[PDB]
Amino acid sequence: LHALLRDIPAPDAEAMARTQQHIDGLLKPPGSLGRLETLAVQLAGMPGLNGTPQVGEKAVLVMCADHGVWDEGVAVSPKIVTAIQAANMTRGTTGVCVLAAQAGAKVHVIDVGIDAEPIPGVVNMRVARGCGNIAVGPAMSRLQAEALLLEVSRYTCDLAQRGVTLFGVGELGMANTTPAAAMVSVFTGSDAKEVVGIGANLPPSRIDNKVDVVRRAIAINQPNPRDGIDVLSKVGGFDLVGMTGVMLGAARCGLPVLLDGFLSYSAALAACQIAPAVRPYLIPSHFSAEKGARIALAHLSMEPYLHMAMRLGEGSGAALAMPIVEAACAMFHNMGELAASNIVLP
Amino acid sequence: LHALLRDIPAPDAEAMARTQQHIDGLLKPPGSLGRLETLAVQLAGMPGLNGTPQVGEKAVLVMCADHGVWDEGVAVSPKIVTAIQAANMTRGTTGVCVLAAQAGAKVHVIDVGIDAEPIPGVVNMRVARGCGNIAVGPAMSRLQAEALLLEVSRYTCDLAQRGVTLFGVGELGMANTTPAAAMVSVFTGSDAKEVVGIGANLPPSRIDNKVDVVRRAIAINQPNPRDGIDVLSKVGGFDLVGMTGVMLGAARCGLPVLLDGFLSYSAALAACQIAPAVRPYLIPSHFSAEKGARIALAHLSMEPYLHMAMRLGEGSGAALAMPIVEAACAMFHNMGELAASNIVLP
Ligand SMILES: COc1ccc2c(c1)ncn2[C@H]1O[C@H](COP(=O)(O)O)[C@@H](O)[C@H]1O
Ligand SMILES: COc1ccc2c(c1)ncn2[C@H]1O[C@H](COP(=O)(O)O)[C@@H](O)[C@H]1O
Ligand SMILES: O=C(O)c1cccnc1
Ligand SMILES: O=C(O)c1cccnc1
Repeated sequence: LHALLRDIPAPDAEAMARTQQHIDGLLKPPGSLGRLETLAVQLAGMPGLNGTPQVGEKAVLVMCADHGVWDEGVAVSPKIVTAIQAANMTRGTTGVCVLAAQAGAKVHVIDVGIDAEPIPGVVNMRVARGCGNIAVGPAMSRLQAEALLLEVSRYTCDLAQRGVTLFGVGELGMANTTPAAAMVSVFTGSDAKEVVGIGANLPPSRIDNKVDVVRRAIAINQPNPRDGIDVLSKVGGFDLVGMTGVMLGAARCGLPVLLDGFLSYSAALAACQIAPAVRPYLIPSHFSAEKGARIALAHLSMEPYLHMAMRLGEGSGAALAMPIVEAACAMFHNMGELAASNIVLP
Repeated sequence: LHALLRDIPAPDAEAMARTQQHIDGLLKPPGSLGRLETLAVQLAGMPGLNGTPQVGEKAVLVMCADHGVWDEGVAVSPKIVTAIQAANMTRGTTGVCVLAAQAGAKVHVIDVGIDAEPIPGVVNMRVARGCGNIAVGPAMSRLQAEALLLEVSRYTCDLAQRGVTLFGVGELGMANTTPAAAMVSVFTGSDAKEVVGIGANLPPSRIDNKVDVVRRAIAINQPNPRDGIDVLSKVGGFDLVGMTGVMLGAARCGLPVLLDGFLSYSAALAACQIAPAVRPYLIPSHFSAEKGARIALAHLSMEPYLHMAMRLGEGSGAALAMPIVEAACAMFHNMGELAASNIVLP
């Protein structure tokens, strides 16, 4: 794991310089395609990409797990919805499923700790039947966190071996916006009230209780912000851990990962705390409608491309941004050149 | 034309109510897909869509023309770039071309007034060899504006007959950001300094001159803000007029039109002034990096989906947003339902 972390490659400045020059010579005013140009350059620097912006196969990894903190009354969706919805993922009827199909991406459903019987068709990496209730203690042990990180990381890099060049991260876990808020509060130093949202339609009245729970979780566990694994283990969840592991695996593999929404921002904060080398592999998708989104993104120094007021999770935003990634590649490879037209612009 | 305008259909509230109900029953927390849901409902209300969000064939119409105001030193691209780039459109090497191909859309290049010889392969609707220099007089006659509006409108609705269900608008015309700024200033009541941008890389020094030109154009022509045709004719351009005509045609046809960037916002302001019934058919794409973008969008009451810092034009932003439109349809038609899973959420 420290091995793993040690071996995350730095970006290829050489490939990036060549990319920049090629982009500048395209049939358009220099810098006119804005963030699409920046994106292309970013991809060119990713070692698993072979020195050029390119997209081969695409995968969305959905980490599913239950949370003990559900018992605190912080979520209106019945607990069983996790198990149910996870099954639906196998049937292609969920939001991520439909959006991934539209993007030509494959959905990988991974059970990291659903509190139910194993679901056929779902990848089994179950830590336990739900994590500990963070309001009264830690979500899991450090050991458990590290092992999961490891296992997911490897799974992720292994897909790379099969042609996958672009990942998307997602989750499923009733009550997950609670640990997500806890982590954000911890990593950013923001007060709970500022980062606690309505999640999956929590009634406005019920908010106060969710804020109290987050505060308790923190007071009780005393997670150390300078140790991402400490935070994840104490106030995170299996699903959050799993998402962080996808990020570590893709980066080790020198490949890009598309973030999703709020849950994903929290995992990204952890990943970056754990290994700053991860940052350059991260690509934002959309701007989550969760209250704590702005704060989270500011800390990651990220500005999403899509403003859709989305708050579903599952990796739905990630899937939706995949075409953008492909667009940057198309621009790069298929546009004509100024010189070839005898066009000269300042 | 008044006929044309009179006949723009209102949206189908009946279809929209049915759509809303169907969306609410999908396998997700109600309203969780945010703007994608709103979008779906919008499309369902469009009469040419047959009561449901659907996308058949896609087309991007690119209106090309030259401007006399170029002689005022408001643009650094050589005049000839219009003719050149227009030719390139036929070769599929431009930015819109590449992005449209990615979206599975067809590009229609229309010459409404390029100051050069006719280009083979380009649709010929040429008013004149470039429009009048708005700094010293009007761009064209009212008659000319109205005829073009008419001709483009019809062309647009005719494509509908061929399977096109989604349009995108674009342009090409060195110096076009100048009349675009003039129109915006006029329609929004904003001072020129506030809406004049760098266009296609105008050096910061040269800005002052562009502002002066815009002011002169206005002072001299005295365009009436309450008459969109008056404004277009006086301080617009053939390309701007052509874009407005696509909007009027799609709306008459009861079909959706995707806006592009800055040039397109100016045309949209005119179209809406001319016929408010047009509004509901308009769909924003991205948030142009042109200085006057925010002001323009505020007046249209529109919030774009894509924040890409793009400033190319050509209909590139429009093409880039097409997948989003298709996503809304996919969501609508392919997601499973709560009831079918025995799931009940507040
Ligand atoms: C079909 O029913 C559902 C319900 C919720 C769902 C979902 C489907 N898919 C994602 N979520 C989202 O809601 C949960 C987070 O919000 P909270 O913290 O309020 O529980 C997670 O499951 C997240 O994936
Ligand atoms: C290959 O060279 C070019 C140059 C400009 C181009 C372009 C390609 N495609 C769009 N534009 C954009 O730049 C022009 C508006 O900016 P300004 O008002 O400063 O001239 C229009 O042609 C617009 O389409
Ligand atoms: O932003 C998200 O991904 C999100 C917000 C609320 C509930 N589930 C997911
Ligand atoms: O926003 C646009 O569409 C734009 C901005 C500058 C130059 N051309 C087009």
